[PDB]
Amino acid sequence: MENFQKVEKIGEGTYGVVYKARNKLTGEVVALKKIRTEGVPSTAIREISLLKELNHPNIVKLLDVIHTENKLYLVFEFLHQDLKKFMDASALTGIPLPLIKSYLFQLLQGLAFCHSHRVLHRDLKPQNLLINTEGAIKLADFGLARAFGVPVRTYTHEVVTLWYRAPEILLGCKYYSTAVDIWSLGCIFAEMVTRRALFPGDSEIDQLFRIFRTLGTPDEVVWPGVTSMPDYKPSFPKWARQDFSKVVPPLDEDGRSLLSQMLHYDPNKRISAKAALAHPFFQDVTKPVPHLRL
Ligand SMILES: NC(=O)c1cc([N+](=O)[O-])c(Cl)cc1NCc1cccnc1
Repeated sequence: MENFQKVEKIGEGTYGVVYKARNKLTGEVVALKKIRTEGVPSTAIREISLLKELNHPNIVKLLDVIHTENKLYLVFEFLHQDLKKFMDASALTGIPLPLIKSYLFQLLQGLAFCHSHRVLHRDLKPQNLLINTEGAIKLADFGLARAFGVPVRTYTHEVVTLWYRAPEILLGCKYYSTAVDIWSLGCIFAEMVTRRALFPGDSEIDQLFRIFRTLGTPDEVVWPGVTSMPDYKPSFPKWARQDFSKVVPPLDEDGRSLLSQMLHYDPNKRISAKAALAHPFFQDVTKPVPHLRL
């Protein structure tokens, strides 16, 4: 509208273009996401509206949802940087462990909150984690995926990142559980630690096989029901699980232990956000100040 004064284009979000904008009235600086269509699902409107009440310090606040002219505008509290940029910027030195730990702990608090409220993220990735100068990190775009089917190609037909997708999703499971978010977060945790994506698949099958090559091809022993999953094929090659100390060196045993529980194949054995918060890895957690250059 005209209530907002566009400051600049932030990018081509998962659904549409994103602008940093200023409310000409409140002077508030926000992120404005314009979403793509034959009137936009009124069901999505109701659902999205619900997300406005989902308030937590580690969840990017959804200030407003405006449906007009077949266009859907989402107004979010604004944060200056995402974790992908931060990780790229810290690539040479690595994010100090205390900060990695603080971020993981805050992200789990955010997930525990969303999950206790029956809200799933479904598409967690570094890009969707925003940080500020105070050392806070927040989950962005939480319950959107459920209010808009499944991803494939953004407006500019950009390639959908499969790197953080849980295996049950890749094996065609129809009902996501809170476990898919823990999986993505485990992938992100590993990436902050090693400074390299854990499973950088460039196709759905390559994603699945990269997971299999590292964690071992799942079977009925470690994942009851896996062989009956929609896209499971008996012809999948059978790779032996790799030693976990080789996956995220030089992370300590507390860290490797937590990660392994976040990466259990069986969604039901995978650790919950709540339980993960109690893991010994967080015994000495603190809240460091990141070195952000805005
Ligand atoms: N809530 C937000 O602040 C925000 C929202 C969206 N988005 O609605 O999709 C996106 Cl892309 C980025 C954001 N900020 C990070 C940022 C800020 C300035 C420049 N580059 C990145």
